[PDB]
Amino acid sequence: ERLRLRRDFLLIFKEGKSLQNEYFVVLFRKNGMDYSRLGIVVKRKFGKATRRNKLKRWVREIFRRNKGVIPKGFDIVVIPRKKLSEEFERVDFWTVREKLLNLLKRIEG
Repeated sequence: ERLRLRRDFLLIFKEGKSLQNEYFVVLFRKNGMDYSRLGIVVKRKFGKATRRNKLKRWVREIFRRNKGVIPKGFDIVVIPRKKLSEEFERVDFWTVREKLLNLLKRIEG
């Protein structure tokens, strides 16, 4: 998952596909590899280091533990949505996991 966002975010956004739910947008494109790579784009307005780092930790953990079931061969960008910033402190880890995994497991084909 060393996805280098500064170069590849534009390309994924323009050429990839997207899925979303109330908490996340996930953008994805085929990478031509036998593994997927993750990047996380957290808007500055989501908060200071503690808050943004908490979200990024959760996201990294969910991807790492679930790599074996997430489809292979995609570059994936996870973007938290306004509603997740609104609600963060009231959403527990298992809900974040559920909501993220439902999009990740639908990346096709």
